[PDB]
Amino acid sequence: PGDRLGVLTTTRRVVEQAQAVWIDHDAVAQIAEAFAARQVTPPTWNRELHWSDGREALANYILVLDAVNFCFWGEPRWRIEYAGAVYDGYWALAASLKRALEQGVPLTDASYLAEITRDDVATIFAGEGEIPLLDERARILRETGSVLAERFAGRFSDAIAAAGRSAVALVDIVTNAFPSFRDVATYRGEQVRFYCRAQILVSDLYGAFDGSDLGAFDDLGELTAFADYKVPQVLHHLGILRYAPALHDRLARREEIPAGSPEEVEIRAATIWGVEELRRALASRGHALDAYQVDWLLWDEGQRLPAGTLPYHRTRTIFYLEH
Ligand SMILES: Nc1nc2c(c(CN[C@H]3C=C[C@H](O)[C@@H]3O)cn2[C@@H]2O[C@H](CO)[C@@H](O)[C@H]2O)c(=O)[nH]1
Repeated sequence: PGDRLGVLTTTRRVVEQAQAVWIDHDAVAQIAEAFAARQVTPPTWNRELHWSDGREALANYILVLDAVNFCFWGEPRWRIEYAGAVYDGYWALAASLKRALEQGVPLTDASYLAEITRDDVATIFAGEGEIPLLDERARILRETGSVLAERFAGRFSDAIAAAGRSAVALVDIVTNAFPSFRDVATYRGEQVRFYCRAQILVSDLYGAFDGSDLGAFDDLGELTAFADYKVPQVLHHLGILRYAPALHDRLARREEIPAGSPEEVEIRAATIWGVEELRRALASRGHALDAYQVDWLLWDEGQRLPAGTLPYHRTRTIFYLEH
C-alpha cells in the first residue's frame, strides 16, 4: 500500500471499529456512477482570491495561509468586505491575506511574522464579527515565522527544495519543524494520523505553481483527503456517511464536539475513507482521480448545499502547547 504517513492505515482501524459513523458503500456506488456519467472534474485553483508573486514570497504565502486555515464558524458570523464582494469562511481568510499584502503588510517576511501581535491580525482580519481563535492564529503566525527564520533561512522554498518533489517527504519536513501542523489523535489507545493542514499545504503549492518549480510533486496520489468539517457534511448530504442517533442529534443541535473524542475521530477517519472509497469506485467506472482531487471536488459541492442539510460538526480546534 505505501502510505508513508500512515493516514490510510491508522484511520482504516477507526472506520472498522467505529460506532457513531459508517460508510454506505451502496451510496458510494450510486454517486460514483453519477459523477462518472457526467465525467466530472475538480475546480482548477481559484487564483482570483489567492495572492500571486515570485517563487520565494509565494511559497511563504502558501505556508502562512495553511498555518491559520481552520475553524471559521461561530455567531455572529465572521464576514469580510474585499474589492466589492463580502466573503465568509475560508474565502474570507484568503481575501483578508490578499488585502493585507496589497496594503503592503509583509506577511511573507519571517521577521514580521515572528513579531506579529494580537492587534496586527485583529486588523488584518477585521470586518463583521471577529475571526475565531484570534489569539491562537497570532501565536501560530509567530511560531511559523521563528521556525522559518531559524531552520530555513526565512524561505519555505528551502524546506520545499529539501522534499525532492515528494509530497509525502514535504508533509514530514513540515510537521517535524512547525508544531502547529502536528495533526494526530488517539482512538481506543492507538495513534490515528490525519495531517489535514500539512497535506492541503502540499496541494495548494501544486495549484499556485501549476505543478512546476516549487509546486512540482511526483507522488500526489499519496495525499489523502483533508479531514476537516465541510467534506464530511457533503459526504453525509450525498448519503455516503451515516451518523448514529446521538451524534446525528448533536450535529443538528449545533452542539460542540470535543477535539480528539471518539465521535470526532470517527467523523475524520470516515471522511478519509469516504473519499478513498469514492476514488476507487470512480476509478472502477473509468474515471481516474487522485484522492486530493475527489476532496477538492467535494469541498467545491459544499459551497452550495441546499438549506436544511445537516449542519457541519463544530470542534474548537486545539494545539495549546509548544511551551
Ligand atoms: N478539505 C478541504 N478543505 C479546504 C479546501 C479549500 C479550498 N480548496 C480549493 C483548492 C482548489 C479548488 O480551487 C478548491 O476550491 C479550503 N479548505 C479549508 O481548509 C481546511 C481543511 O479542510 C478547512 O478550514 C477548509 O475550510 C478543499 O478543497 N478541501
